[PDB]
Amino acid sequence: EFKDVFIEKQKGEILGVVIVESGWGSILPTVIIANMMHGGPAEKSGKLNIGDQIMSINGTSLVGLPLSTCQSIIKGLKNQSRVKLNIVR
Repeated sequence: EFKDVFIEKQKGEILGVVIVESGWGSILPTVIIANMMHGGPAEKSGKLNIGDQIMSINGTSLVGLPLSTCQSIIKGLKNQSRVKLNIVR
């Protein structure tokens, strides 16, 4: 279940999602929203719910890249105003 997650926030604010190197036995390993601000941008959209296997952010495929890359993407999503990240359900 692909999901065009759109996380809108104020410039200078991070999405609020914490994904980890998904290594379970399902889908293509990439990332796992292990955590997510209870009410933050991620929860605001009402789409991403801790445990979502994100696939890409604003056109940035998280597949094949380690956690360091993904984290940097989330951290760099502070002053975007919105996040077009397609996750996997």
